[PDB]
Amino acid sequence: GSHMKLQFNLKAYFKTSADPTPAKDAIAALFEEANSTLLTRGAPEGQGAKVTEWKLGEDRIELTLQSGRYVRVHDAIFRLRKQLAEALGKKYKIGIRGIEVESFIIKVPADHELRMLKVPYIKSMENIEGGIQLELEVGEAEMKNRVPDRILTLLEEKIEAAQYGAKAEHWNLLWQREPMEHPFKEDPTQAMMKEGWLKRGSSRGQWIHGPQSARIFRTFEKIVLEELLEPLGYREMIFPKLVTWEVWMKSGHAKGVYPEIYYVCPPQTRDPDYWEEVADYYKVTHEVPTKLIKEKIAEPIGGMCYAQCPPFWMYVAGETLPNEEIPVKVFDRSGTSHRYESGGIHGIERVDEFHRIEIVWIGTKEEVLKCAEELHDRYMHIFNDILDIEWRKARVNTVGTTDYEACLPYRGPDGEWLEFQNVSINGDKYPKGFNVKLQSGDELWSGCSGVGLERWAAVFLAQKGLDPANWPEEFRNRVGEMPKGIRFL
Amino acid sequence: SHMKLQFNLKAYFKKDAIAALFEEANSTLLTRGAPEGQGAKVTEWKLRIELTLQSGRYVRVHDAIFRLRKQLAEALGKKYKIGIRGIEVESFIIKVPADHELRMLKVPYIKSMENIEGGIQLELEVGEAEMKNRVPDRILTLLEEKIEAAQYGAKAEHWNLLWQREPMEHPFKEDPTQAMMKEGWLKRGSSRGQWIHGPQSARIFRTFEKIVLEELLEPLGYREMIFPKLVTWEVWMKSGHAKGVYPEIYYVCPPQTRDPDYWEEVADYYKVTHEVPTKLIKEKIAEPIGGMCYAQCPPFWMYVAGETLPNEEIPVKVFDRSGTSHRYESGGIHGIERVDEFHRIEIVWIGTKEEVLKCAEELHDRYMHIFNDILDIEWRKARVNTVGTTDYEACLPYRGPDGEWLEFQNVSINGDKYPKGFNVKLQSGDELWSGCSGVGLERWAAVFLAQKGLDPANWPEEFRNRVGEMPKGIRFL
Ligand SMILES: Nc1ncnc2c1ncn2[C@@H]1O[C@H](COP(=O)(O)OP(=O)(O)OP(=O)(O)O)[C@@H](O)[C@H]1O
Ligand SMILES: Nc1ncnc2c1ncn2[C@@H]1O[C@H](COP(=O)(O)OP(=O)(O)OP(=O)(O)O)[C@@H](O)[C@H]1O
Ligand SMILES: [Cl-]
Ligand SMILES: [Cl-]
Ligand SMILES: [Mg+2]
Ligand SMILES: [Mg+2]
Ligand SMILES: [Zn+2]
Ligand SMILES: [Zn+2]
Repeated sequence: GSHMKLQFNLKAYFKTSADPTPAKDAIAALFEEANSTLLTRGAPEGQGAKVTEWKLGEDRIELTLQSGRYVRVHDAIFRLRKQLAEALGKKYKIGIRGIEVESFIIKVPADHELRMLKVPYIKSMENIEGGIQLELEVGEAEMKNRVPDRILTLLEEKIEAAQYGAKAEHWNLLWQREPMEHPFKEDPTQAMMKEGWLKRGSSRGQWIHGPQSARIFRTFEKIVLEELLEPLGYREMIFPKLVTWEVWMKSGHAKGVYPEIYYVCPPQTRDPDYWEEVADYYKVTHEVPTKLIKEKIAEPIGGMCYAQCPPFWMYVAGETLPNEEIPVKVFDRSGTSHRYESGGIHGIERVDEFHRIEIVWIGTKEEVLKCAEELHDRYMHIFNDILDIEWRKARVNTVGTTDYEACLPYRGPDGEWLEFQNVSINGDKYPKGFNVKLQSGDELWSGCSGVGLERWAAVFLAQKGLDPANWPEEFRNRVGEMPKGIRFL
Repeated sequence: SHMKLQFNLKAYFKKDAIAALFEEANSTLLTRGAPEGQGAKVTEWKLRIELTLQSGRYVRVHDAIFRLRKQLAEALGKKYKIGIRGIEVESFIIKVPADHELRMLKVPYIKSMENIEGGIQLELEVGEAEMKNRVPDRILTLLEEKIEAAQYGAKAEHWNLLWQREPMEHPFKEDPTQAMMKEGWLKRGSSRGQWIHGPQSARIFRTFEKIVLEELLEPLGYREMIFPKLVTWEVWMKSGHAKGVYPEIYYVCPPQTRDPDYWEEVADYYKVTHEVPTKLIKEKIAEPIGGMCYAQCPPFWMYVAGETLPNEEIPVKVFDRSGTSHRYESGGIHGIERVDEFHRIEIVWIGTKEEVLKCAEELHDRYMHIFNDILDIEWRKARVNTVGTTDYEACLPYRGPDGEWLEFQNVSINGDKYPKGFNVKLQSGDELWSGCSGVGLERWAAVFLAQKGLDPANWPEEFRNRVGEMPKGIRFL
């Protein structure tokens, strides 16, 4: 780690209506008092902002302002603006207009070099002793909007990622089941195809489930409702599946979800005449003109459901919950989630279109941890007593994700286990993101948990096979009489 | 005006024996197929052996050049040691009769289009491979369909009443969507025509679903499946939706790559400005691969595509209720009666013509029982030979005495459309037909709640028993 000081350097001048040369005695007096009083507020001892030099023009008052991480220059300059206005407006009869930036320099500690990228408002970048120096192309509007703080946070993220969070996974085992005998060793996806349970859909990593596979999905759903959601007092809601930029901005997904989303674009207009060229092209060529269509669709409005819970938060956005209403415990099972997974075909263990029950809870810190614990107890009961599967759980501070993993015997003794279930304590992230308050003024937390039916199927069928005679009695009772598939010649 | 359909072509293949060949061709060879001597004929002869042929409707000019491809290969093959490589076109012009001055259109393989005296003249950019693939045939057909539209084609949808329930007293008069918003049943989602359903509204949705399952799907022996929701061009081409569904689709584009370096510029832009760069994102996404679920049943048909069903397997009777349908609706602001994202149970059956018709009647019987006995709504049905759609309509009191009724349910007989489009055959060789019927939960809710209100005390006994105790919503300060 580099110990170099985080430092902000600002060279700027204030716009004046006329030339305030005579008011020099008052101007110099306020700057010295600012350095000992005003610019010190909100900073630890001797870490306040400093005006290092000052000079005058015939319509401008310039300064060089310096700061560390506290009372930053883009914050301190507006403090000096409001003081200089009141001190010179009443007696000296002179008005201060806008702020003009001449140079904005941030110095940030870093161990390694960074490849410079196209980032808005960053003029140039250069390596210096102990870190990185940024030159900013920023005016007063951008300073008021706190652009420098966002640029700093971005560079700090890039610095951390280049050195620290490089390990693919850091993994912490919490609980593991006693190993079981595994007499079934087929890839469940291949067995399901051979025995007429399902077929590949037209789209990438997409499946069509025949009656046999659908029955399995429905039984897992029934188990989650009856063994978890009902006894724990969860209430069904319907969350939207088309997710807008607004939602992902508030959830934080707009910070990097881009490589994995299926994007959605509305038509630019519903006017048939606008689309006639597309229809005509297809009727003549028997080909869909995708290049033309891309020109005729609007810019993306967002994408298809990715994490499932974010669009729910528009229901509580901007609202205050009464203390009587928490914990809010809800779930949704109203449709499909879409993710652009890695290249290479997979089985149902890794699809581009999946079906998940998303479980969401909101309350105080303690109510959220308690709710998480309730969920873990119910999941353990399900996996041990009903599905009777071999499994473990691992934790990827109480904020974070607990992952459930299970072995797939077709992958061999040294095969990688499959993540099939998770429980996430999200802290204040979502309440803060969507501006959801609690009546008592206590901090609101939330958690979520997603049951991916494909992953449960991949695990259960990999371990138990497709023959009901060899399934746990408790699972068999819930399935009922298996339906027949559609037989082909 | 009234012109005669005319084909005109100038091309070459890349002296005494060839001279008598074209005198015979205009009287013997290029005459067969024409009823009253309308066959193809050459007017300009040039020796690269250039031709200029003319034709009407029958014995078309593009077919005429391959007849001479046969004759010149025989009359010069062993005779003068000549072997033709191919044909290249210098000119192709079609003159089509038309009523009115027809709008300017961009169409593939059409170089230029213009209005003339009798109708429309149009030049083509076609080679030999293009006229082998019948491009001029498809261009002609398209333009004729537009000419008939400019002469007759007007905006109309058929209607013929079959059954209407006797008028009922309608004590509840609120727009159910407004009442629902007022009483905390639901809220608008971020997206256009999109709703988030609170526990009270979700309960209603799940009650209708329960009724359909228990009163209709189970007794009739329907088996649940899961149909894909992301629909590709392949599916819509086979289903016929690729002919004109474009104005209503929510298009889906994958990223051009998963490479995070490729997306860094987008993420960095957002982190600094707090504005997602939608213009840049559009350049970085691929061309659309299709769109979100529109009719719901088309993606199922990939399950049976190319297959032959044993006669023991029919009728095939399946349903799906695994997700959302998306549609870009016209007008502006609507309630839940007309949304861009809805939830439907799609019911599909496949069998012989007779079984498909039988299955439809079975469904009509169950819907009638549901709407009369359980929901107790005021409703009607109307037909829109055996192939077609039966629409169920219901009055919404808030719309007034003269209010237009709401379509809330349909049963469609699709004929052989889907088996043909997806190449599904029966073992016995008898024609497969199919039908489908979609239960829209939003629509059922708009009808039921506009007629019965939001207070469970005013709901029919049969509905209240299936609902159970209504959940409370989430209350805000
Ligand atoms: N591609 C997928 N196919 C099927 N189910 C999925 C997929 N991605 C996620 N899920 C389901 O959603 C749940 C929550 O999503 P999450 O983002 O935690 O998955 P993940 O951590 O990316 O798992 P993995 O890394 O194994 O894909 C998962 O536990 C899983 O059940
Ligand atoms: N905008 C909408 N909002 C809510 N529900 C809708 C909407 N559009 C359609 N539905 C539901 O879907 C059902 C069928 O719709 P439609 O008549 O368009 O047939 P389709 O099969 O979806 O389309 P197509 O006939 O092109 O195959 C309707 O009866 C209604 O229940
Ligand atoms: Cl999402
Ligand atoms: Cl569809
Ligand atoms: Mg994933
Ligand atoms: Mg996880
Ligand atoms: Zn979540
Ligand atoms: Zn349909």
